[PDB]
Amino acid sequence: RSGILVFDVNETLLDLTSLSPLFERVFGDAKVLREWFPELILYSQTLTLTGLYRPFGEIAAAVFEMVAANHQAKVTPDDIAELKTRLTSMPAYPDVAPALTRLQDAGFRLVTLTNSAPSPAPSPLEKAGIASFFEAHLTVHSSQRFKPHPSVYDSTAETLGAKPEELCMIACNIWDTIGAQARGWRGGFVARPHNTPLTLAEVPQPDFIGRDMGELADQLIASLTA
Amino acid sequence: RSGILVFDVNETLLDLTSLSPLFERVFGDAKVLREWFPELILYSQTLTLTGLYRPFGEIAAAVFEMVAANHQAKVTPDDIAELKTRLTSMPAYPDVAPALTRLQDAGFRLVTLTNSAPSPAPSPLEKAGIASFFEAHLTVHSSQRFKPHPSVYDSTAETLGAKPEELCMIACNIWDTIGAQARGWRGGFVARPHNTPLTLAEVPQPDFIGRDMGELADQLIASLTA
Repeated sequence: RSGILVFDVNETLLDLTSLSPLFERVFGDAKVLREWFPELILYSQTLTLTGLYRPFGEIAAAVFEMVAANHQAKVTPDDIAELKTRLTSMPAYPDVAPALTRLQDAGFRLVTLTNSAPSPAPSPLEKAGIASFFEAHLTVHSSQRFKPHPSVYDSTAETLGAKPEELCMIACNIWDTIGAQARGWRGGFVARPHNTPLTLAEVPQPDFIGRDMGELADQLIASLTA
Repeated sequence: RSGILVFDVNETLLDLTSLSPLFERVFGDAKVLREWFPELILYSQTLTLTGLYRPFGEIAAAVFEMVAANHQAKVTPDDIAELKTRLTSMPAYPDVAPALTRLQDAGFRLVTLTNSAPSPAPSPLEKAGIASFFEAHLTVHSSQRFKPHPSVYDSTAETLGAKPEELCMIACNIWDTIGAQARGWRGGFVARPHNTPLTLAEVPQPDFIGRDMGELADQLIASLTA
């Protein structure tokens, strides 16, 4: 009815800071999370630019091992298993289910789009208890390229039988919203902890912005009556 | 005469840790450098994937402001000017000039290729006293795309009048070497402190790998007669 809302999963719906204890233990410093995460995103975009594809979790593991090496911190097979456990089981932010309920009440169709590879059941969203809010769960698999590559958004729009104008990408990552907006979608930014929007000339700013998912849901619903 | 070696400049030749005091002052923690830098690279590649371009130093200032906001750290115009000054005046590692001397004396042609926009003279390489080793100094600015986009390497080979088989990309980041190797060039990785190589199944390994510039030069020179 009101449009289609496409949500980034990792960091946006599900809380990345749940990984902090792994970094605290391995590195003696939970802040190394903020080093490792942009390196993972960087390498995913690098493979994409160079015409290579490996599943996101494989890149996550390799980047963890590299960051460990960069800090000279010891890493075991058990640590890599733990990384997998945590990365695939990040809990939902507690503002999410409430916000999605109201967006659903307002007639918005809700979809997920993730860099993560299609997962066997139960998925991260199923574990977090929020999967059934969404009519589709899409990933970069069919594109074999990572965000913000144009093929990801175009294939998503194609799969959903939707025009770019009907779509809004929702994320706490400005790189994800820019990717979608470059393809003529709208963008909605949600400002999670340690995530503020990048501001740079010539770079489209989000259409909607909220300090949390509740606030974002508010202005998305409000935009219907304006 | 023995091949052309193309060097990444930032981090590889010139020492990024010279920026630590600015991070120590603004964030109360010099280690925030290791968060800001991959964010900068991430965003450079995100712009490239979405068909946008701003000079590297401008992206650097925007990411500094974003990372500062993510830490609730105050930023002033002085801080931003100091970032530009330091980013354009990093000193050469002590192992660089001896290695370039050995490489040049062994017959290699030497070139640089950087994400950084061209400046008036003196360039950072000129300031650091090592520009004279190189026969050409190239940047991504004319491509309006950042590494590792194929346009950057391809245009570089074109400008030099060289075939991929004649070229070797030398960097302390696997993303740069991957970029060049995808275009048929050779790759040489030189470790720096806190820069070790990513290893990922499928992804081609560098042709040469050194723990420092001297060891990398050992391998490059050894390859001439093996």
